[PDB]
Amino acid sequence: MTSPFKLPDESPSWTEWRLHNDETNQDNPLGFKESWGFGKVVFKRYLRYDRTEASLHRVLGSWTGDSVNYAASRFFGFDQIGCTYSIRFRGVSITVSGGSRTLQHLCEMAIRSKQELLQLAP
Amino acid sequence: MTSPFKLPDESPSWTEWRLHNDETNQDNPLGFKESWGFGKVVFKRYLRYDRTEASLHRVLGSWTGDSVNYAASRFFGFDQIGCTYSIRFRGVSITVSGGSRTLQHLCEMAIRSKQELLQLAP
RNA sequence: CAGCAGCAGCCUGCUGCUG
RNA sequence: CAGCAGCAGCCUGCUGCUG
Repeated sequence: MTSPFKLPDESPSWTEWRLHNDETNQDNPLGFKESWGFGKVVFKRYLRYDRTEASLHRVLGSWTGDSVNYAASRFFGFDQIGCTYSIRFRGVSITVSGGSRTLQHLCEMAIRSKQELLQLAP
Repeated sequence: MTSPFKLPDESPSWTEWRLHNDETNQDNPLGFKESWGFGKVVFKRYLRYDRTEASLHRVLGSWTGDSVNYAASRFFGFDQIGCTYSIRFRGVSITVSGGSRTLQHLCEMAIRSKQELLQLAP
């Protein structure tokens, strides 16, 4: 399957996660999780994120309106399907959802959501 | 029950809705729906919204971090409960969710979400 | 707009288990 | 971090019905 994502997954092993836990706290995780769902099919990423401007830039590059539309168009036809973006960081989940006919507006709200969550003050 | 909302519901009757439908389109609804959930209990509003600055100001006043905390604190105790804000406008739904311990950050993201959705270009 | 039903997903909270 | 299970809600899409 063609993913909407432009960067590889970065999930930590169980050992790396434990080590990070011993060293640090829910407000300073290794990163964030995000996902894109098109009908039944869901694509997921855990991406490292350290709250710098460099890191923000890098992770905002993990998908675009174009990469999402290319991935999503595989699943399209005459009938509308449900499409959903989710992101979770520091205890808060944001989900942006609606039909395929609205996908451009779902991307616009998804990217704005992602940016505001990742920049939310301590 | 004490609501998190500071303005009354504005749901249209079935007849008003039909009349509006005959006169206008999903991109020009009478307004938007939003809701706040605390554990099992959900509070809901349909609010008129006409995409002016005056109207934006008015509807952004429908809840505050304080009104949400007063309402939500009724349901609190030692264990965390789930808390959720949702808003739907013009085919797109945004939901912001997490545990009561995070409620201040849920409000901050909820209000930012609401503002961006209600201002999204045609 | 609202309520009801069938189907299909998704997210949140709680509890327990595994790695 | 990941997978599994019990419970409780929520949102999206499709289909049908009512007002």
